[PDB]
Amino acid sequence: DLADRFAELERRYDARLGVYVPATGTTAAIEYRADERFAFCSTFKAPLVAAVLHQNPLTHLDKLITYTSDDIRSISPVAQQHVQTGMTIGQLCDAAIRYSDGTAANLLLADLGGPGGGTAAFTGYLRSLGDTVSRLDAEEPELNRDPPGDERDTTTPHAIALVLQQLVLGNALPPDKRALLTDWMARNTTGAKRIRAGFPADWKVIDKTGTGDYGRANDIAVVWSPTGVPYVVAVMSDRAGGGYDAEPREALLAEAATCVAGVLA
Ligand SMILES: O=C(O)C[C@@H]1CC[C@H](NC(=O)Cc2cccs2)B(O)O1
Repeated sequence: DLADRFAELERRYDARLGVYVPATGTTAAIEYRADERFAFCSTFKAPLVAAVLHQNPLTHLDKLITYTSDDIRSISPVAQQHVQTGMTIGQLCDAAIRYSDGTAANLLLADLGGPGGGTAAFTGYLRSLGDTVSRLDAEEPELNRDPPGDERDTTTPHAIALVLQQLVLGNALPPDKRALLTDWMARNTTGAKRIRAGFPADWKVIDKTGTGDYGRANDIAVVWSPTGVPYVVAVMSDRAGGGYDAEPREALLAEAATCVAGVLA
């Protein structure tokens, strides 16, 4: 049973694995711990970009955001090199998705506005998509500090998969905006050893990764079959039994994805 093989992975990596592939017209759902909470980690940066796209005309992408060295409080591979010049909103969306840029994320949260530096607004966005489970309670990097059993800054594989489904493959965004989210995810630089590593070369993979404490490693993806048939793959993992500094394990996600591709191909 596919469920039994996921349990094999949990046992072998001493991990908790959560999987959701939504059903389609020609496939069953794949569900494993799909309604258990897992930390978002950097995965929220993809729907965050969708929020900003949703809320604004595309001309907003050209708005210049200036910030300081003092705004670099989290892993920010792009923003930390542009403190002198600032970055447009479009550049931040790019950085947030393609390089998990945590300062870009923080700036895009402030862009949504309102109490919580934008965290309330973000969660509200997910609520507008039908998601009553997910919650973002802090910015980077504090949103990573939540220990197991604290529901702050968590989602479920089921919730995040269905959010991604609506954003990339559904009608949550107008198709021009959707195209952007998709293109950015298609050119991600962080995802080569996760879901991408588990799918044959003839399948297309776009994704957004996340890594945190307690061995947290997530990847959410949209994949296209050699036929052009698209599916959403959400894979979430932690290794919390090893403590706050348990090693995150990309290969766990890669194996999970391989098992998923075996079912879908
Ligand atoms: O996209 C990825 O997979 C990596 C990305 C890096 C920035 C974010 N991590 C943090 O800010 C702190 C961290 C804890 C443990 C590792 S990095 B995010 O959650 O993950």
